[PDB]
Amino acid sequence: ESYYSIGEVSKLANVSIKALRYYDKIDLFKPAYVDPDTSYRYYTDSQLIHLDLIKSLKYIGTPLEEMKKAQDLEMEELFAFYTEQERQIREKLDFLSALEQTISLVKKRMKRQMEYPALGEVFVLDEEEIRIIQTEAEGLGPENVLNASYSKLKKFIESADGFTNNSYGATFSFQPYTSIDEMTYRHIFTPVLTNKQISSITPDMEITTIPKGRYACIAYNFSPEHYFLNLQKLIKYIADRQLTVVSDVYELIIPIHYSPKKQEEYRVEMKIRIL
Amino acid sequence: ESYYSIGEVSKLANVSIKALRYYDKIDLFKPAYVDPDTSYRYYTDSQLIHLDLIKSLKYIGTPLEEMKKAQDLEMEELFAFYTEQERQIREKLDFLSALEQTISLVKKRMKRQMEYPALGEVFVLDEEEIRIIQTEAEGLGPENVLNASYSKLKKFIESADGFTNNSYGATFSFQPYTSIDEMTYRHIFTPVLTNKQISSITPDMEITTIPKGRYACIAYNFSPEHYFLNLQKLIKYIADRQLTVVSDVYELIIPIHYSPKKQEEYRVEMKIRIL
DNA sequence: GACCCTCCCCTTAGGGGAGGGTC
DNA sequence: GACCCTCCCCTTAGGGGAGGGTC
Ligand SMILES: CC(=O)OCC[N+](C)(C)C
Ligand SMILES: CC(=O)OCC[N+](C)(C)C
Repeated sequence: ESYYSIGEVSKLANVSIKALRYYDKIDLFKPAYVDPDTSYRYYTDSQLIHLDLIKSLKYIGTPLEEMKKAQDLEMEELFAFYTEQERQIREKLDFLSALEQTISLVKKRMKRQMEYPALGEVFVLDEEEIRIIQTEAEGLGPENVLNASYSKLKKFIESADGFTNNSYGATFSFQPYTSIDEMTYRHIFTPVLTNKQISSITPDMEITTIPKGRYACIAYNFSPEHYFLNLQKLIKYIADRQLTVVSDVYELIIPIHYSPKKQEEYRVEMKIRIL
Repeated sequence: ESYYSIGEVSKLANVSIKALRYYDKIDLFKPAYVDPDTSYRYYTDSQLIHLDLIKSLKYIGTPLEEMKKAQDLEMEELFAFYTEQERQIREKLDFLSALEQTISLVKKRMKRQMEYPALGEVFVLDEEEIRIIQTEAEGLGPENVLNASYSKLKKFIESADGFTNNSYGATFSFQPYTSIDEMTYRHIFTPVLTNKQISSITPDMEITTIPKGRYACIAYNFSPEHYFLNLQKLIKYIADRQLTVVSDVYELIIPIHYSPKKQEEYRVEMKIRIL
């Protein structure tokens, strides 16, 4: 007996003719006979048994050369191979569900931002804690901070989270500033999203957090005239209420879009904790 | 401002020069300036912000054209995109953990086989239940059964499990046969491995099982002289003990290897239930 | 007519060269 | 010397043709 044409076989095993032809090319699964005159491929019924494995292995996802060597193994030998495949699967799963969580949180963070009570206005609210990696900003003012200034931070973040946080942060001493050049950042930082142990972290990186507590905040969209005014707004709010400050000012800058085809726009949030 | 060479940027963002050049080719991320004389690529510090997304999206796994259109979205628009990515992740996870289970079981099944008390000898043992898909074998004897005879079964199996079961089964009426040609199969079947609802199953397929209970069994490696003798061995074992049979004889044939480079060998197991 | 053939271009996201300027 | 350039071949597992026999 009983001989199948490539088509017959295709229908039979549910494998594309192109597939079979290919698996012939790579000598993974060759027809039992090839008519020398017409180059036609013809297969034996007993032969189909091999596709059982080729197909299974394909479903798992093992690459073809891999199959080519796996098909040699005797049952004992193979069992092992299968346990290997298992661990690889669990690796993926671990990675994927990590990825599931981070996103959920990226969305949670991204949402609080799209639902902020109002812009250019100062609001006081109960905040949740936010872990971050920070580093001394060596006499670095909002005047000359660079993206390049964040690179090492972004490295450790990238390794741990895998997912470069949109957010850029810096903090400074809450003072009755009168102009931007009096301002200098104390540390700069990037919120961390993950609990994977950071690998091989250097000692110039403090892992620390923006504690939970009451924050006087303000959020707006960036425009230079506006930046210092909003600051002033905050200092005023606090001054009027007599409220007592207990942290630096936290500044967070997050893009609204990443289109290089449109004018770049950013969101800014200054937070500060009170009693 | 402050201008970076492709190298500077590479080091800075941890992205390969080849990557950047490519992302330039596809107009996903182009340098701010290209020296017309030396075709050198040069980038602005403010520009790096875009790789934040490109890199994140890459980690998730979204394809490049995809990114190209995602980078246009404003925050609201994007949030949605992220929820999309989420569901896709959960799809994968579901699939993967299904795959995790099936393998564990493929291994469990494969193991009982490598640890069978002895060959060509009849053993009586307490068996666990085994679900299967079967179908009337229309006057089909062990004499002329084909692999092609199993194709539809293998289809439904493939769809549900995704993983073509190694095992081939057939059953027949327990009789004091005297020769192979008196033997005809009643049904033929393939063990099922999964609980995914079988899709659109036809009515000529019975989903049914090999019940748990006590089985007189025998297992050996295929050789024609041996096949009928082993059968006879079984009939004798039962005859001597007077034991009372309550099912067909179940025959299972499973290859020991799938190498086309070696002589094909199979394992056979005849089981039968008693009281 | 329906089924098979070989050979060619096609996709992804670059890596690793070789061959040649340019900092 | 170290850094950048363009252009070319390379990988995976085939799918979708066009152009031509052959069942
Ligand atoms: C995003 C950007 O414009 O630069 C990052 C510095 N920061 C935090 C002052 C805004
Ligand atoms: C695997 C093989 O030789 O054919 C399948 C039929 N059966 C069950 C009689 C062996």
